[PDB]
Amino acid sequence: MKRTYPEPTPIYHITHIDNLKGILRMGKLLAHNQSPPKQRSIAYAHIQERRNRAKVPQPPGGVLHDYVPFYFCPRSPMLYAIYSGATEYQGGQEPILHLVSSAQAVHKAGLPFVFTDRHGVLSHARFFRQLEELAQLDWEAIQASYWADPPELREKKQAAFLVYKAFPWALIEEIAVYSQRVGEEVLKILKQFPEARRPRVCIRKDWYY
DNA sequence: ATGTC
Ligand SMILES: NC(=O)c1cccnc1
Repeated sequence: MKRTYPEPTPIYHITHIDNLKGILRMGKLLAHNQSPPKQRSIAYAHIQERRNRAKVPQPPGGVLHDYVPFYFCPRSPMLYAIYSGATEYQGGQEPILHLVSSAQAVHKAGLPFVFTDRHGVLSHARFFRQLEELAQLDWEAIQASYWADPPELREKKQAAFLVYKAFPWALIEEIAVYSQRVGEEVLKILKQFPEARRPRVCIRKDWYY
């Protein structure tokens, strides 16, 4: 019998540790089109250019770059490309944070969101607004440790949770890290912003390659 | 195993 979604339903945003000061200084993740003060890009430029022009067909509309992106799993295919040094970024996985929240927290906060059933740049991706439609996602695919094939599993592992324009730091519940050295550095950065929520910092080597 | 398509 096919797996269901946990409730609350965790959502994950990966970013380089060099960006955490900018996230705390703004008090939020900003969408790409909101010009976040990022220090370190870990993206593929050629797929960023697709996101730059990919329409979001549910309200509040706009394009994929108008939304702060999350996945429904850690240990993403994106993180594999970073781990293997396939990106322009050559620093590897160790300085990449997993920022964790939930779908339900976003809804309760009244923030506009959409989600997809597969990688959002695919022309056949379905888009949803109602958390009951989390039943449309493939939770086997989302949880799969081996995702390279078959193709439908590879697409559906990359179902995305999309928050319009900005995501408030106070909705982050956990920062997951690869190593003790990165966890310590995360805590030093948080202590420079004493008015900000300090989520638990957890070493989760099984969220990495 | 997996170099986001
Ligand atoms: N940076 C990310 O975690 C992310 C999540 C979903 C899609 N693209 C990027």
